[PDB]
Amino acid sequence: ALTKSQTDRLEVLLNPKDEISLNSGKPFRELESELLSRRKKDLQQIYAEERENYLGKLEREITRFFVDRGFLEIKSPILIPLEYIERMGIDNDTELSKQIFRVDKNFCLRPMLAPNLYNYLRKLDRALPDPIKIFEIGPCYRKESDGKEHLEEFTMLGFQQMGSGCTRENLESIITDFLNHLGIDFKIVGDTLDVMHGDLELSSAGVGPIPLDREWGIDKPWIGAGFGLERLLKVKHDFKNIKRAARSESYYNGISTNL
Amino acid sequence: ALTKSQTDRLEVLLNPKDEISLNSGKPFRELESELLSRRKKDLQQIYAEERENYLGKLEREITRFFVDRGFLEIKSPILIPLEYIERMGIDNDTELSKQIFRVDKNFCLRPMLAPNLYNYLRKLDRALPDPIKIFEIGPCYRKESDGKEHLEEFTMLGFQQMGSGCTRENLESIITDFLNHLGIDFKIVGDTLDVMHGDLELSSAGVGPIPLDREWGIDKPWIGAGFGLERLLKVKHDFKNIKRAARSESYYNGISTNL
Ligand SMILES: Nc1ncnc2c1ncn2[C@@H]1O[C@H](COP(=O)(O)OP(=O)(O)NP(=O)(O)O)[C@@H](O)[C@H]1O
Ligand SMILES: Nc1ncnc2c1ncn2[C@@H]1O[C@H](COP(=O)(O)OP(=O)(O)NP(=O)(O)O)[C@@H](O)[C@H]1O
Ligand SMILES: N[C@@H](Cc1cccc2ccccc12)C(=O)O
Ligand SMILES: N[C@@H](Cc1cccc2ccccc12)C(=O)O
Ligand SMILES: [Mg+2]
Ligand SMILES: [Mg+2]
Ligand SMILES: [Mg+2]
Ligand SMILES: [Mg+2]
Repeated sequence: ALTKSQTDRLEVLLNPKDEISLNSGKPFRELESELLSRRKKDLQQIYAEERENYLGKLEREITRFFVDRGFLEIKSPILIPLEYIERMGIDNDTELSKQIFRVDKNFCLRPMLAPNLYNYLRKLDRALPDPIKIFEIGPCYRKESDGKEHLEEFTMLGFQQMGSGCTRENLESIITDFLNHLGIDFKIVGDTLDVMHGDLELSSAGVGPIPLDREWGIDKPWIGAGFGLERLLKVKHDFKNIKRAARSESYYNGISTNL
Repeated sequence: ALTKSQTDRLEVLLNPKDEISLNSGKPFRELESELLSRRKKDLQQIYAEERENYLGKLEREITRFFVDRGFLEIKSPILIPLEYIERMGIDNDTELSKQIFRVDKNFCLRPMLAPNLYNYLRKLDRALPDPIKIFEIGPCYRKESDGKEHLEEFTMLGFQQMGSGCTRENLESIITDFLNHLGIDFKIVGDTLDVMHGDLELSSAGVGPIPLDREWGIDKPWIGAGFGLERLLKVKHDFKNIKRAARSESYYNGISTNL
């Protein structure tokens, strides 16, 4: 019989597509030698044929999608003024207030894209025609309890349209086309709405105006949504734990690097 | 005559390609109205035609280049254990020790890619054939004095080859092909070498083995280099200050967003 520790080790080495039964009575040392061999070949094939990282590749695919549909690609600071958090209505009452990674006296690691997108919408509205369509992909940081669905360092897609066409129907049509294009199953439940894969939250979307808009100098209708890229990789690759999709030293494209 | 403040305002609005003389005796309010109009049209053209961000686009171009030449694309944590810094030989004697953004008791924002690349080289050497070729693009953080060439939040390309072919000639050939492919003028001065554009440092490269390798479990020859992506955009777009190339709310593709 295998120990819990030995099975822990075997499951790090196991890929969702693997047809191997741990429970069959073969010895740990041999099961481990089989899986070690498969995982080295998986890396060898990636290195020989494609060489692209899942997270980077997904970011590039999402980028082409939104560029093609008319959204301006934004890259804004990751390290943001701590006052952007209070101005988002997060002031020691919300769960998120205690999730902030603080950096100096006045800065933090952004936990969300909304502040920077707000600022870009206000600024670009003096220069661009209606409607204004922007999106950003990049790192976000939140302290979390260990979870199968949570990382402290993750990657968020955020997009926002401001002006005409900001209806809930249009927002659902963007979400629907976007996830059908990546091959990710979902249902939309709900102005605020959530995009869910079973009990896993893929995204939270919203329809404005809302009263928070005036703190940021926004007085137009808008629609938007945020998606976590690692949750999407988790679903499309059927990973059991989101840390196989994360920026990490322990996993490459969901294959363990401790061989 | 224009005030220093009025010329400051005019130069934020001025693009390197602009053929405008501030010194000609026309009034601030009119010079500003001309430049405001040009800068809005620049944004309108980007929004109508391409919609890609300079930093993101450069990252994708560098990615294709290195993937095509056989380097595995890495995305590793940005928030790293503070002990990686001491293990890099930075222990309160180097300039870099005081440039570290510390996050908790035990973590920091990475100022460099070398620790994570080291760890990937050691790990992948059990699985991949010789030579091992990897690269990473992503955020790095250093506290800096205000400068025309320094950002506190920048983007670094790092690449490393381990094993056979790790000669200084091969390393120069990668650097040379890489910068000729992006259209960036340089000279290599020097095993440690620097890639310079005038007095601006584009990159620092190195040839191993070096004694530091054994702390990281490396005992093979290697070659590598690090490049700052914003320094490259600065040179190729002839920006005067690197903050036009940075992830920012003040500039989009080097065009001011305060119109
Ligand atoms: N810690 C995290 N790790 C990975 N993805 C995350 C994390 N937090 C949020 N996301 C993703 O970012 C999206 C938008 O953020 P948001 O709706 O504010 O998250 P959330 O409400 O905290 N979801 P959750 O914390 O799981 O109940 C979410 O729908 C997730 O897909
Ligand atoms: N603060 C910064 N802002 C932008 N790019 C940077 C910064 N620091 C380093 N880089 C880039 O990263 C490359 C590799 O890092 P490194 O050689 O350690 O920098 P460095 O020695 O501090 N250069 P410098 O500080 O300007 O004298 C450099 O050659 C630069 O192109
Ligand atoms: N709330 C997340 C996701 C997000 C990004 C941008 C716009 C959003 C609009 C509605 C709901 C979520 C949105 C964030 O602030 O990053
Ligand atoms: N020293 C920088 C640039 C760099 C990255 C990777 C490998 C390197 C090798 C030699 C010199 C610099 C290298 C860093 O640690 O990120
Ligand atoms: Mg949460
Ligand atoms: Mg939510
Ligand atoms: Mg320096
Ligand atoms: Mg240097």
